[PDB]
Amino acid sequence: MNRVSTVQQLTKRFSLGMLQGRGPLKLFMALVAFLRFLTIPPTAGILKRWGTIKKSKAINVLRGFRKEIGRMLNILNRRRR
Amino acid sequence: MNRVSTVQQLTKRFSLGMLQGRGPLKLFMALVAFLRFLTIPPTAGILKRWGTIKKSKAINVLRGFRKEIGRMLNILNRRRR
Amino acid sequence: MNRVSTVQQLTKRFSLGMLQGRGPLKLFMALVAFLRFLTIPPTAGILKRWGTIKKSKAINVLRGFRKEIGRMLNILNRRRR
Amino acid sequence: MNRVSTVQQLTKRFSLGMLQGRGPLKLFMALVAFLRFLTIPPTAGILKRWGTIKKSKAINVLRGFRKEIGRMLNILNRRRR
Ligand SMILES: Nc1c(C(=O)Nc2nnc(-c3ccccc3)s2)sc2nc3c(cc12)CCCCC3
Ligand SMILES: Nc1c(C(=O)Nc2nnc(-c3ccccc3)s2)sc2nc3c(cc12)CCCCC3
Repeated sequence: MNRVSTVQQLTKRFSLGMLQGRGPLKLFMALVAFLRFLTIPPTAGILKRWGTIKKSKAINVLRGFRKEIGRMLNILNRRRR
Repeated sequence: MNRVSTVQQLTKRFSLGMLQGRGPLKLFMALVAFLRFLTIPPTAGILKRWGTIKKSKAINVLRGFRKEIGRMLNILNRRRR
Repeated sequence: MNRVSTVQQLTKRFSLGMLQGRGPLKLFMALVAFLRFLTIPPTAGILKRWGTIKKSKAINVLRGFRKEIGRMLNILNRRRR
Repeated sequence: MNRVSTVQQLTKRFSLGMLQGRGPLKLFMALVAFLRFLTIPPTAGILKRWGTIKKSKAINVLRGFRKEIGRMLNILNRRRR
């Protein structure tokens, strides 16, 4: 039903608060990964929350991210030869 | 100081055009990974660039991101809780 | 109760859609006035809606804006001598 | 073409810092007028700049804005509906 977002829909979803480390743990961890991929320093709010996340839950989320990059690599590899 | 970004600095860097698939390949790929991590549908402009991506360069970028997820697991491994 | 906004509160209120000419008539007219004050060209969406607004209602809103600039001038004049 | 702005162009021009009271006096005064038109409370940074404004320059800017409201009334006067 909803396979494509509009730019307006994404701006509605990605509020300024997430840049201060607000939001669901999965959103926060995805944003930290995004900044680290780009070597962009975190905000004070992101660094504060980075210190308080639960080790085991954060590790579980990151294993999921590692798998998802694997899925993306499978799509691109299966596209060329 | 370049250990922390201001929210102002991040809003400046992450211009609206990146939601239409504009920018350096590393920025584009980091955004695509971020959206896939969160199961957020891409925009038409993101999907068009995904479809026409230089596959070898994109694979190299994603391999680097996967190494960075490993580095994030290694940071969290050191914690007691 | 609410005499001051946070930056986050204002970003919540001022969605991307208003730059496309979406929103209450008063919001739209305030934005058109803001752009005209700065001699910034409108977007296609703003120019589209500018053509469809009701003359008498739009004029009423603008008379209110004219009065409000008068109130602001009264505050600044009463501050110096 | 400089008869229309893109939404992208406007997001570029209207940086987050202006919500903290940063920018050219004309930009600051246009934003203060816009918020007052809509009865939206200012931020602490906007209020601080309002309190310390160069009153003569600010009055000159607002007189120009009031002339522009007149020009907008003159445009709408010409319409049949
Ligand atoms: N530019 C963005 C956004 C954006 O510009 N949102 C805006 N919302 N309102 C805006 C605005 C700006 C000026 C006037 C009126 C409204 S811009 S949201 C967003 N989310 C992401 C990105 C960018 C933006 C890319 C970085 C990865 C996180 C996801
Ligand atoms: N920058 C603004 C806004 C803004 O940056 N909103 C954002 N919302 N989400 C953003 C974002 C950006 C990147 C990543 C995640 C979230 S920026 S809203 C807004 N509203 C006004 C102005 C600016 C902004 C000034 C012009 C007069 C209209 C009122």
